[PDB]
Amino acid sequence: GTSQWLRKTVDSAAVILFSKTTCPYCKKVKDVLAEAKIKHATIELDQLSNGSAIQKCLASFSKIETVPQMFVRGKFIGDSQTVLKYYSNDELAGIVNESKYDYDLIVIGGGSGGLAAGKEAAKYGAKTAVLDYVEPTPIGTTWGLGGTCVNVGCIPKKLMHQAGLLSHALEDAEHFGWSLDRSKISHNWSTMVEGVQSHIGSLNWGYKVALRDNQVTYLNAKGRLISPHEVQITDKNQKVSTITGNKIILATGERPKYPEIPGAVEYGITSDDLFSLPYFPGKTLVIGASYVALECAGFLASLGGDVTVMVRSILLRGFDQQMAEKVGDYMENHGVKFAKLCVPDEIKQLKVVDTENNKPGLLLVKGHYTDGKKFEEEFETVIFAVGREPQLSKVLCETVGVKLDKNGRVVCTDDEQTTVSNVYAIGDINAGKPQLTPVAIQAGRYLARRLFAGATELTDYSNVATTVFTPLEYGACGLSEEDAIEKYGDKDIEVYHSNFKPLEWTVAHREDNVCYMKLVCRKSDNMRVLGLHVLGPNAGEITQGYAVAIKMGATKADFDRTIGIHPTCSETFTTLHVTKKSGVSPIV
Amino acid sequence: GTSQWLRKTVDSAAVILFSKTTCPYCKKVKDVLAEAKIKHATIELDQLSNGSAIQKCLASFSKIETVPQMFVRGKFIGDSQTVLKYYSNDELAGIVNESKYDYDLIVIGGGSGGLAAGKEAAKYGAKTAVLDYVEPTPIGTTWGLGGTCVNVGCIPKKLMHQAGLLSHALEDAEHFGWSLDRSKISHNWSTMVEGVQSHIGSLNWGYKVALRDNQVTYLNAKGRLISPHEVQITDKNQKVSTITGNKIILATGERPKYPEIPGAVEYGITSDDLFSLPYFPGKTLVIGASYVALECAGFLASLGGDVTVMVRSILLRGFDQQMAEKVGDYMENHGVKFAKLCVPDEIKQLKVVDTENNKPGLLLVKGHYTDGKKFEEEFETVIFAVGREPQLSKVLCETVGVKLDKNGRVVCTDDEQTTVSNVYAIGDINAGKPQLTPVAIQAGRYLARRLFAGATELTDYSNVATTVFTPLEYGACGLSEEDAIEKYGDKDIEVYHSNFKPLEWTVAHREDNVCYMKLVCRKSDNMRVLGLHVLGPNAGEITQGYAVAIKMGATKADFDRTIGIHPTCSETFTTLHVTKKSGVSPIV
Ligand SMILES: Cc1cc2nc3c(=O)[nH]c(=O)nc-3n(C[C@H](O)[C@H](O)[C@H](O)COP(=O)(O)OP(=O)(O)OC[C@H]3O[C@@H](n4cnc5c(N)ncnc54)[C@H](O)[C@@H]3O)c2cc1C
Ligand SMILES: Cc1cc2nc3c(=O)[nH]c(=O)nc-3n(C[C@H](O)[C@H](O)[C@H](O)COP(=O)(O)OP(=O)(O)OC[C@H]3O[C@@H](n4cnc5c(N)ncnc54)[C@H](O)[C@@H]3O)c2cc1C
Ligand SMILES: Nc1cccc2nsnc12
Ligand SMILES: Nc1cccc2nsnc12
Ligand SMILES: [Ca+2]
Ligand SMILES: [Ca+2]
Repeated sequence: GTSQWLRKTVDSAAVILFSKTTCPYCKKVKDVLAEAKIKHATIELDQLSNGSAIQKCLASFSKIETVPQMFVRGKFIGDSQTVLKYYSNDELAGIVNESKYDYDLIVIGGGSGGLAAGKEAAKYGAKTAVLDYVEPTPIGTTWGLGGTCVNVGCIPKKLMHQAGLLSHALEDAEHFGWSLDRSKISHNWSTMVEGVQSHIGSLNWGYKVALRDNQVTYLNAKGRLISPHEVQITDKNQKVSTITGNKIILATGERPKYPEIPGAVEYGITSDDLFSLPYFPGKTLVIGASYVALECAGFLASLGGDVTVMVRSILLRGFDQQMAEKVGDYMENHGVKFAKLCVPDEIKQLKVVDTENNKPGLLLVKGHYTDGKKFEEEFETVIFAVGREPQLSKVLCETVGVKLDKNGRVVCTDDEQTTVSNVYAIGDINAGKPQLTPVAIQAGRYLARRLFAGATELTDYSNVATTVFTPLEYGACGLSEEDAIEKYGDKDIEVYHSNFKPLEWTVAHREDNVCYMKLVCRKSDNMRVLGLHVLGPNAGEITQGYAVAIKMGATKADFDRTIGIHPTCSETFTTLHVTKKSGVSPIV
Repeated sequence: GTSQWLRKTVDSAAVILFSKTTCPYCKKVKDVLAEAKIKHATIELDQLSNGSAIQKCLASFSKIETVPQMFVRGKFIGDSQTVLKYYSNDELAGIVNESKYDYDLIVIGGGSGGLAAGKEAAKYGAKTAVLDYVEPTPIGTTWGLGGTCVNVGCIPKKLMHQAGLLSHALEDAEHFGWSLDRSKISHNWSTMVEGVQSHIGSLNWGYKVALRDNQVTYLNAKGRLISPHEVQITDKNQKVSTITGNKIILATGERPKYPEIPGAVEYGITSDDLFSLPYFPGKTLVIGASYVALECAGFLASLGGDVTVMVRSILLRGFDQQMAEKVGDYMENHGVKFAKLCVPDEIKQLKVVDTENNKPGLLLVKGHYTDGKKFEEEFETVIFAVGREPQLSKVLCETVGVKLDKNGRVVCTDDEQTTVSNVYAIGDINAGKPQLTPVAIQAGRYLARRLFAGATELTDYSNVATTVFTPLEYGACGLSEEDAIEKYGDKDIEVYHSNFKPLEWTVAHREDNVCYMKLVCRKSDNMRVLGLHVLGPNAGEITQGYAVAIKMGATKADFDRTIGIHPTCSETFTTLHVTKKSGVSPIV
């Protein structure tokens, strides 16, 4: 197995140095390369269990078993002497720059995963190009470098969430003694958007600067893979050209879906438009029930908006449905209206958006409930959050041979490789993976290390924790209760649960027995924690640390013998004792 | 070893039933006892690895090997038949109530640990009495049932912390778009104290109700242990009497120390007085540098007070000193003044406290710096936070034989047993243990299970996580960096660290590169995480979950292969890569 790994490492690395820590000639090579600003991977064989066997198999490539050994793009360059020879003769730059391709790596997509991968690859000497282009939304919205999370996802989403949370902080401030009349305080949408967009701009810029500092080429151009190693780029000026790369990383992400009803594209918006909307949405209808729909509905309501969510069937399909209902119940009790069991039929325009005064238009939404009653109501803004989809036909020529699944996502091995061996896919377009920013980052960085630094560490996609930033946040790690029962049988599942009340909520006169947490455990596996679920403030901060313990195979006993930090919400996980089987009430 | 455990279990349990799940006569006994409202412990032998050997050793007590077997206070009562005989003959109440002592358990101290222990003991049929008395502070401050945390510690402390945090929420609200002028908002101390004291009152009451519902006798009387089994109680009316108990739990906690300088007792206050103070402290001097001192100084400043902390030498002695300095630096940059290397010499009174208008007095504090310069400044309130101490001479007659250490704390075995075999100590008075509310609760509950339900689980006092609720919170679990280097040598310690910025702080224009986290790891033990440290918002929520993973022996690799939740502060722990050895800057 070692021989197989070395052959792949040598073929793939752009510039790699085989060396040892306790080695003088190696350090001489290292310091030379550093002075010439030649980045490279390094593998200290003395720090590997199979080092000596690798040092021996190396001779199959270099005809020698000594260190240091320096390779460039699959070719042995030389020992200490031959490198200094190339250096003193000022032939070294041309040697390390010699390639069949323009780049060692072309990243198509400048998002969470693509930027992470490209940055990490350049760290090890890979000549890297990052392509990013943002196809405007139907109304013309566009944005800068960074992807969905940075521009029209997590970042603006959580900042607007924060602005909504401050609403309740303003309410709580009175009970804690602050001379404040919440009822005389209003929110200015455009002031918030200005600050949100200023921060996004600082990220767009920080990314450009980061790529320049790491000698990464950034091209604001639409990329199209026409052969395994050839990418066709169209720039702002419609100019077409071709660049070649050894490895290709597809990281193009997804975009929001629209329902196929009249008026939807013309008069509605999506999350892509919401976070830079130059006017307050006003009375808003959110169509959909995903975490995007509920998060957006949630903070609009907390900002004082008249918000309605049109729900076709259930909330947060794919999430623990007990928790989903508690999420929705909280929102419905805190200003969010729900048109349940209802779908839209058409969007009719009543007022055009006022560009000059920054005011929304006005729309008539027609729909129908399952009970046959008609839905007809006026809204100033209609937001569709009915899923997202890849658009790889715009990126992949069918002739290249990259296998897509029925949903249009890329079918990959557990090392992100597509059916074209030099082409990989990371992030949301990777079929079957959790569609989250830290997953894409870890996938891209770990892939870059395997390609160009000889690493073997794969990304672990199991038990990836999540948090839905609804008005009351919901964090989760592992299986939902229903999936655990499905997988192992009701008799083999024990569920410990408890309501709780944040100490912060007491003086503030907020609700008993609404915040809630549960551990879904497997009786036959020493009460292994299969899933953790918490509804309450700062649920992301609560949940994160437990994800490490679950990764390690935490049991209920592991939670119990850990001591709580008091007063916190998270400590309740260390004293859970009421089981669902017992029928005892979880209230406190 | 089994025989030893059974002998202790039988001797100690008040009412215990040996049984099996798949047993008909057992359920008959259970249902009888339930109807008669006789609480008891139960041990299903079919759910123990050593069950059959226990069922056999049982005959050494009962002369039989069958189930069910019912014991009362060390005496076999009978099988199914003999119980129903006692029941039908209405002799069963007198049997289970038969004892040499008035109580199976007398808890001296109605605090975190004592109430937890007493409640859990009654759950298994132990006739329990909880004694609580609150010796007034020098100025006459007193409070109700619950202990230090409930009345004059964590609970009011964190609520006032929350009131201080709301100050910055009010500041942040503007940048997030809220039509709010922070500069025109003031804080009303007495309104906050009213709400804080209302919540404490609901806890005082909830505890009384809980003890009544569990048939626990609550005595508001000063307890004094005069012999192993005899407690002398003095009530409000100075009436003296004696009650006897089989097991005794000492849970009397500590009280604040005063420095031996003129004016300190007469004119200063402590935390015991702060949280019900009927007047705003005004310009305040906090003398001390513990987490109490900094927490109290912190929230007073955030409420707009003119606050000074007089620090003799370093901050937070016993905590990681890198983190302590970052804590202090943040406070000094956010309105807290520090009189460094300074001690007090005397407190002179300039104004008496105004009882009628609720206004503080006025004090002249005289002291001196290490450089010889005199300290002389006027303060309206002077708070001493210079440590806490037990007062067991007021509780333990020297003749009983309970060994105390030099500091006056009880020297205990790892099962909380004192040098008097029926007397145990939990909580802050237990020498050498972390002085925290969840430790006392876990100790008391687990002890109660060992005494009266045959449990063997001990409390694990290692790697207990902490959080200091200073204006910028500091959570920690495990070793400080300096202690790890002391214990294993600098060469065997790797420290990964990073600054970070909460997303919430970006639009709010708060500080880059102030929040900070580090993992202190042991190179030779697979990079085992010896200590985790985080300075930032919600640090208690962040830290808790990682305490489980550290309990399980988390390595750095365990943190790395876990995926982050984005956007959170806690996710930064899953991507740490800068080491201290590397000299690379931790900034972002
Ligand atoms: C409202 C919303 C909120 C979200 N909140 C969270 C959250 O809180 N936490 C979390 O973990 N995840 C969240 N997500 C998901 C997160 O944004 C994605 O998982 C993440 O962006 C995926 O990164 P990626 O690299 O796979 O794709 P992307 O980030 O979308 O990057 C793809 C980039 O490639 C561009 N591109 C497309 N085609 C081409 C082409 N031919 N040539 C060049 N460039 C091209 C795209 O325009 C884009 O710029 C949210 C998503 C949405 C819509
Ligand atoms: C300002 C302050 C803030 C704190 N914040 C935190 C925090 O955030 N998180 C945390 O985990 N810990 C915190 N602590 C520590 C926490 O309060 C203690 O660890 C906890 O109270 C210990 O519980 P205990 O049972 O050992 O003692 P206690 O809670 O103090 O209970 C002892 C009870 O017994 C009474 N008593 C004494 N003598 C007698 C007698 N002869 N007869 C009858 N009754 C008697 C006492 O008056 C008292 O009511 C804080 C402490 C202080 C002073
Ligand atoms: N529990 C709930 C609240 C609001 C809308 C819903 N659709 S399904 N379940 C719901
Ligand atoms: N870093 C610090 C800030 C304020 C007071 C201090 N005493 S010691 N170190 C300190
Ligand atoms: Ca616990
Ligand atoms: Ca990670």
